[PDB]
Amino acid sequence: AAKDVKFGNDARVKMLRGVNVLADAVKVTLGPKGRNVVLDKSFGAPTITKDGVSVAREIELEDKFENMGAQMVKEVASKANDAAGDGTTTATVLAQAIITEGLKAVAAGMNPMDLKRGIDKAVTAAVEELKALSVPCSDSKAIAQVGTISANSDETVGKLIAEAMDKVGKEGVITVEDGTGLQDELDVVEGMQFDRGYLSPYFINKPETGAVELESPFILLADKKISNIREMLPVLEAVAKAGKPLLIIAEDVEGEALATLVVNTMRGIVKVAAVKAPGFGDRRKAMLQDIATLTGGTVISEEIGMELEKATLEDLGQAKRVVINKDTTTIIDGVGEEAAIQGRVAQIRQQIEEATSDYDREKLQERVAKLAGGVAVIKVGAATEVEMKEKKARVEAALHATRAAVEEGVVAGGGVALIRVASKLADLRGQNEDQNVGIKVALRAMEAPLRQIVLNCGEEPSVVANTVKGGDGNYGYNAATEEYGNMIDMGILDPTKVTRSALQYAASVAGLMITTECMVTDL
Amino acid sequence: AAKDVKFGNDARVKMLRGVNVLADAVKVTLGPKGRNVVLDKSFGAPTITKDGVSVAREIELEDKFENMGAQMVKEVASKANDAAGDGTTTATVLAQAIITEGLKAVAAGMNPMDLKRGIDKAVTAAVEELKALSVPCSDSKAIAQVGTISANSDETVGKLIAEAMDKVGKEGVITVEDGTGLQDELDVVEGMQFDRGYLSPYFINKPETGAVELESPFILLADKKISNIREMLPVLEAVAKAGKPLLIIAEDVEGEALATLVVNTMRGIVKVAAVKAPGFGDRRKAMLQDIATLTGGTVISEEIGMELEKATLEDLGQAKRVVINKDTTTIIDGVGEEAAIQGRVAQIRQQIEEATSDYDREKLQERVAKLAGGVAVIKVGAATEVEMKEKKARVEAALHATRAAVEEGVVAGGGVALIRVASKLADLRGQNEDQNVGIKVALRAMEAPLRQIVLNCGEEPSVVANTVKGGDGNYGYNAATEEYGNMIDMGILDPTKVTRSALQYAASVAGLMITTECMVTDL
Amino acid sequence: AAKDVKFGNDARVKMLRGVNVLADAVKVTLGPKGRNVVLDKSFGAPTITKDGVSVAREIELEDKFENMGAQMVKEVASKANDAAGDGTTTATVLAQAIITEGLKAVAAGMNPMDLKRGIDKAVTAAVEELKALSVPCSDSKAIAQVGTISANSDETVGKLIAEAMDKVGKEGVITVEDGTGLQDELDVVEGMQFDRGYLSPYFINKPETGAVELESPFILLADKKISNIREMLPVLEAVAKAGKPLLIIAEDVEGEALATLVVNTMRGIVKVAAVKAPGFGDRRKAMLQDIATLTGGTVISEEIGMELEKATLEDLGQAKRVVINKDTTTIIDGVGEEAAIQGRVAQIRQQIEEATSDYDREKLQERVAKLAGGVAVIKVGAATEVEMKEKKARVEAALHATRAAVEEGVVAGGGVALIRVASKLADLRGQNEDQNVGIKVALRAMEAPLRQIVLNCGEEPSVVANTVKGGDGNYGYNAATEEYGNMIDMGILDPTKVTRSALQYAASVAGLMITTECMVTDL
Ligand SMILES: Nc1ncnc2c1ncn2[C@@H]1O[C@H](COP(=O)(O)OP(=O)(O)OP(=O)(O)O)[C@@H](O)[C@H]1O
Ligand SMILES: Nc1ncnc2c1ncn2[C@@H]1O[C@H](COP(=O)(O)OP(=O)(O)OP(=O)(O)O)[C@@H](O)[C@H]1O
Ligand SMILES: Nc1ncnc2c1ncn2[C@@H]1O[C@H](COP(=O)(O)OP(=O)(O)OP(=O)(O)O)[C@@H](O)[C@H]1O
Ligand SMILES: [Mg+2]
Ligand SMILES: [Mg+2]
Ligand SMILES: [Mg+2]
Repeated sequence: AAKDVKFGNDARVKMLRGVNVLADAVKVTLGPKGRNVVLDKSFGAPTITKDGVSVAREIELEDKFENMGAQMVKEVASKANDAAGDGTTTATVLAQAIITEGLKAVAAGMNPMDLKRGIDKAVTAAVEELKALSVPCSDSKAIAQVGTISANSDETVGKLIAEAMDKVGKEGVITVEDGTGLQDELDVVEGMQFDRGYLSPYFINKPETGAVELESPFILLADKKISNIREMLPVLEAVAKAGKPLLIIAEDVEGEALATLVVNTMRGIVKVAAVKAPGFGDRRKAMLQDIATLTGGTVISEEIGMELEKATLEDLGQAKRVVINKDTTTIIDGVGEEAAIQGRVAQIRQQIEEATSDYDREKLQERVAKLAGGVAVIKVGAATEVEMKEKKARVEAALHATRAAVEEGVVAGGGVALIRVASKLADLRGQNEDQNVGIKVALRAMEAPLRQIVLNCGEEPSVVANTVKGGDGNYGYNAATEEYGNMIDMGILDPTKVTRSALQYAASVAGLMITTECMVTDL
Repeated sequence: AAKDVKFGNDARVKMLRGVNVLADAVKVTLGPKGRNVVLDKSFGAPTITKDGVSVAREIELEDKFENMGAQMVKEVASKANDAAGDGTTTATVLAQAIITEGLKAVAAGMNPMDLKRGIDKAVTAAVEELKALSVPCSDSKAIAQVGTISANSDETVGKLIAEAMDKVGKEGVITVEDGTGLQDELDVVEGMQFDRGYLSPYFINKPETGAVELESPFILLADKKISNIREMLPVLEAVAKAGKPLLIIAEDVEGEALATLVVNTMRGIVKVAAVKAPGFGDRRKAMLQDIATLTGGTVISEEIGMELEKATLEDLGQAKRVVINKDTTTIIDGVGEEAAIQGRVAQIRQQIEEATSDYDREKLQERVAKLAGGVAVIKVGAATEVEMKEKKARVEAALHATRAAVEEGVVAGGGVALIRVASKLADLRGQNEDQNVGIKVALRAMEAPLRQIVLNCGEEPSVVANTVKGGDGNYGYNAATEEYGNMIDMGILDPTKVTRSALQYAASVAGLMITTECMVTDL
Repeated sequence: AAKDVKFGNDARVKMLRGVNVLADAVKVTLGPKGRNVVLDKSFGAPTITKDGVSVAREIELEDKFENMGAQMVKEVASKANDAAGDGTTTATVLAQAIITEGLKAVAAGMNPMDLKRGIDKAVTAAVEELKALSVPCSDSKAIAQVGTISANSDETVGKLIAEAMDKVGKEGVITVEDGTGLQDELDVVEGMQFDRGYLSPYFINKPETGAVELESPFILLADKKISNIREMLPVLEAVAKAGKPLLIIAEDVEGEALATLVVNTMRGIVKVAAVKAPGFGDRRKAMLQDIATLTGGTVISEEIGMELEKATLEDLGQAKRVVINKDTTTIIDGVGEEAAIQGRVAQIRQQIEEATSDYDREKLQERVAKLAGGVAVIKVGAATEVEMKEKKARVEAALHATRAAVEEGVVAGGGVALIRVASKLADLRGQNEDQNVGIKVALRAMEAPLRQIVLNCGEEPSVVANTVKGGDGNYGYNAATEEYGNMIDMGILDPTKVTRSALQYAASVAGLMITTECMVTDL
């Protein structure tokens, strides 16, 4: 309907207020100092989680303007959250500080554009500093510590992550499942994971994550694309006798012919999934073969002249479960044959050696690696189901952060990096004063999140911040210790990527918020 | 729609108030001192039951926040209630005490996390103490006493439970049915019970319990899974002539093929149930045979080459009634053949002796035991139908508690164990003061429920509690006696499991409530 | 329903107020001095763009009268915006100034008709002056500057435009696509663009622009019109096996026979597009051949006697993507054959030389040119997706302005031309005093937008305007420099066309607004 539009400060104020409200809840929560949080639901019994984001997610502002402003922060934060895996709160915190200052500057009447530019400039500088500052991720002990941070003093999670990580290998993917029982179980599962997307979000399964899990999926592998129903049909007929959920692997499915018939014609009542076959060219075929062996199913190719129609259910392999995400599709455990799987690996392994070329070797080695590596599953036990879910969520978050952290390497946590960089940043000047102030603002913003932790401590963040700044090198405040020590030595490190990601997003949000002169809402 | 969100104390207060309201009603009811209770219904004539839970169930809070808070307690309590079979109220009572104190601490501004940790720590310690404290369940006389407790001075129920228990055997399952007449009837029913789930909750019958009872069920046993309709169909055709409700036993039914056709295609107007055949492997087959003999029906196997289609109704056995619960499925009474059943038992019995191996013996013995044991049914008479229903419900509750109690063993009732443990607990210290207070709080919480009983007595719980604490060993207050005596000697014992369960859940709830900074509701 | 009607000043005032509100937001935004702008949305997260228009678009007036008045300005402005590519704001600014003065005159009670006439007369004179004033567009360096203006100090955009422009050629069309990644990519794409409309807006694709883009379009070329389904059908059948989206090229499709069947009979679920074949006569055929070669598809003609029905999918070519706009339809990249395409070009090229006649040469040369030129695609990277979209939009706007600007040639920006012309204009007199005032008003209107920029600067526009007027030749104020210098030398030039377009439209609007005695609204 009609929209109410506000311009200038009035628009800004609404945004600011909204931002603060969201930020405030988030800020307190963030930091190990902050207590976890439970979220009430009108819908049903309250949801128990430990995420800054969740608080934000819950929080809605009645005021449209405020709400919208709040929303803006959240969306950006989530984006940072996804990439970083962590630091959702941090970005929010950073954004709020930046925005407020920026708004004040707007109040100043300085031209916000320069400020944004200055902020951006500052951010870039900070990023560079951070990168230099950052150091490679430390060993598993560090990993556990990294895990613990995501843990928020969940020792078990960190341990689990480290343990899972060790067995699987850092590179190897780790999957989390609900625990069978209170005791956690870590079982390596045989199977291969290949990075393939899900063709359509429609395929995407019930769960919020949107990764699709199939129970006892059936795997059909075809090198060939599945053009039309007719070729499909005789597969289907066997499938009808089946009815265990179907997963399909094809080089590609041409959307219209297959999908049009499938969607419109076919109810698709039986669960189906489609993924592109991994790799391309011979390698793709090889990968398919590897998959096929692991599945224990067989692959049909035109070259073979095997017909999909002809192929029965038996040809299709089965998996204990399959999980698919947009980035990647994995099979937790193909039934496979133990001998068969091993034999294939050896054969591939032999091939790897055989090939003179690195390229050939790499492909072969990659192929073997996938099968050999398998996938790792982690079960989280809990005293209660609710706890388990909560624990599981935390575990998952930790895992992603840990994985990201390791690759990125770790930087001192506590926003130490942020504060440290800022000091260097301060010297840098923007082109013009307006830019200069913005740059300063950004610096100020960085400082704030350190303070917030301190505030949670109840120690006066001013002293801490001042002290932190004074210390050269990696100097920081450990909340738990409440003692000054090297962050690295302490072993509490925040991932570089996460820190970087959050800062950039927050800056972006802040800049956007500052710029946005006007807001419009519905009446 | 839009949600109203509250944070901090404000959120807490709403929860607290809600908790109190629910708790208060429950607390008074709990304890033999408390009077039973009737629940009004707008729907229709009031419902008469004797459960603390029911009061809670009825109670809804108009305030969303309060209501939600209330809900949280209830849900946890119910969970405890299910496992313990009893102590629903106790958990609620415990939770309330813990929550209030925890909230106060929150008011204190101590970091609730430590408190929760302390509480958890305290709980763990208490649990250990309780376990040591607990003693094995006493004999039937004790059992009756246990029954009486569930009875809340329902002598008959305890007697019935004991009587039923004796005949059936404690291990043997006892089932309760509405009494034919005022006089209770205890009839042992021939039949076997095997622990199998119901495939789908959809199958789950009308009654609230969700156990499904079939009247004159027909039993089809197939070793083989029922893949598809077609094989099924000729069974069905016979069934059409039939129309007595069908129960199906199959090793498994593959969901999609059978279910998809069945659900979509088949109205399923005739009652149908499916259960997995008990056991696996040969034993499963053997079990099926045992079942088949008991049913008097025949089993069809691929190995036999008998066809389901071929099999007629006659092949299917009939049961007088079948009850299915998720944990287990039982047949109250297969028509069976008296001779046939006996013969099979003997044959199995011979087999048991025959097998050298323990394993073989165990399976065989288990098989015979099921048939031999049969199931026991208890009828509850009542002056009026309404009374009977009420009585029946009480009886059922008592039975579960008794069964749980016996296995667990009995500990002094009256919350004596709780108070006793607490004293020991007090010495234990948490890591930090905040934890310490939480630990103390938990201890305090334990004490409270003893007081509540005393309050019902009208005696000043302080003195009683003090006295109780002072006494070493099992020292407690018997409400009925209003005299001090050994709980064990008194023979009023609360099950260890129930006590433990309630405490843990309550603690969990309390901890959660404390933690939950914020609540959100719809507007 | 019933309408509320206002006449005379009352109607005018509502319009005026509405105009001002819209204008005010726009005016501030306009000019590099003005900050960009973000637009709030009730619908979802706010939209980030940099357009004066967008602000106007957002702005709606609650008052019907005001809103309607506001709408009038916007619609005209947009029209100017489309043609000019730029100067949307300028027109709005101009209109507002004119309207207010005109209204005042209406208040004066002078007969507005004369005023309108005077305004029109003034406009015409101004236009002539502008045209003389205008100079040809300068070289790429200028182009970049032109780009930067559209950029609003987006250096990259200007660079991209210049870079894209250089490679493609100014004449050559440049297309913008979202960047694959943060880094922009400029790839020339092989393909030909021919100016053909889309038969129906229905065809028009999802995007707001209404240009239709097909992914991997299939191209069917027929010289012949597609009369009816039947001939079509065998094409369709092949297509059914297909299902990649179809694009159709035909000399014409007779609407009723094809469309009636197609629309009604055919769901048209598969994407389809139709375009008229470029050119007419032999040239058209030749063009088709060129297209066909580029596509790699084949064309079917009656003369050939090839049947559409007979023709398979293979005959149809494929394009990586096709974009269609009403003015023109382009194929970004036909798969084509590299050799084939080249060969055809050579063949055509030979033909061009071969033909004695200029006419023949021109057609041939044009034909070759299209293939040879190909299309250029620009990718815009962004830190974030949102940014990219915003950047992309800006880029697109810049491109259109640049293209227009170059052809038109550049005139001094800053409204320098407008002010300059006005002085000359002032001498000119209208037929009658009422006309005279209107003429003056128009002159005044022209001056205003210069002032607005100055106002953004915060410099007093009076002095600047006076100074600007005083300077002969191209004299203007550079906001960025805040120094006086030649506009041309500065290199900040606004396109003649855009300036002219905006002025004319604004004048038209203003005249209309003045004339409109009465407004009617719904109640
Ligand atoms: N003992 C500690 N001393 C100093 N800072 C710590 C300590 N443990 C963790 N932190 C810091 O607390 C922050 C991590 O907490 P949290 O994960 O809540 O923040 P976040 O990642 O921004 O929020 P969210 O995880 O909800 O997105 C990091 O800056 C981390 O270094
Ligand atoms: N004569 C008695 N003296 C002392 N305490 C008693 C006596 N009889 C029963 N109790 C105690 O009263 C409590 C049992 O009552 P009740 O079953 O109402 O509590 P509850 O199990 O927590 O509530 P609900 O059964 O509604 O879940 C136990 O702690 C039990 O030991
Ligand atoms: N440094 C400068 N000095 C003087 N005027 C400038 C300078 N850079 C740009 N301008 C002027 O600002 C105006 C262009 O800004 P803008 O594109 O916002 O106006 P617009 O085209 O009317 O609005 P829109 O683009 O929203 O339709 C032109 O008159 C242009 O010459
Ligand atoms: Mg985090
Ligand atoms: Mg009880
Ligand atoms: Mg413009």
